[PDB]
Amino acid sequence: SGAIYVGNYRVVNRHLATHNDWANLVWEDSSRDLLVSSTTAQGCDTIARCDCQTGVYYCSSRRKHYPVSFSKPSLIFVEASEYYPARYQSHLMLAVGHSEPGDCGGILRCQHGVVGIVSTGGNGLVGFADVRDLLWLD
Ligand SMILES: NC(=O)[C@H]1CCCN(C(=O)Cc2cncnc2Cl)C1
Ligand SMILES: [Zn+2]
Repeated sequence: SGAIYVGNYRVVNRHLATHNDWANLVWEDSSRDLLVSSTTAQGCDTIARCDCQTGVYYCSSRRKHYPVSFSKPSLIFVEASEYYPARYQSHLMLAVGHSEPGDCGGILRCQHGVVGIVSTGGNGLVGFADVRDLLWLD
């Protein structure tokens, strides 16, 4: 679990969005595993606008933050789950690191701000949904 709170927006993994997120929907994209909903309160976070390929992410299954080197956002094949059929997920960045299903939503940050959130994993890999291209979040 986990979300980004920026301005009057809440960014979550689309597969973990609540009834309230869908009732206050701003934008969603199944191909990216992202959903953005509106909030009444002003958010705590700031978004990176950069091309960093190193950062630190929060791993809830270890209660720890880990440093990572990650690939540029790209189209990556993701196997079927209870939430999606087998498909290509776009704007996804991979890194070597630990992840379990409940780890989705953990923030990845660089020196400039929030880069993205955990969205995939397995076998010593972790995948992050990039949010740096969503300029309208600001
Ligand atoms: N973005 C998706 O399609 C995810 C939907 C939830 C299920 N997905 C996973 O990768 C679950 C997972 C498994 N093992 C280790 N880390 C993780 Cl995060 C895929
Ligand atoms: Zn950066």
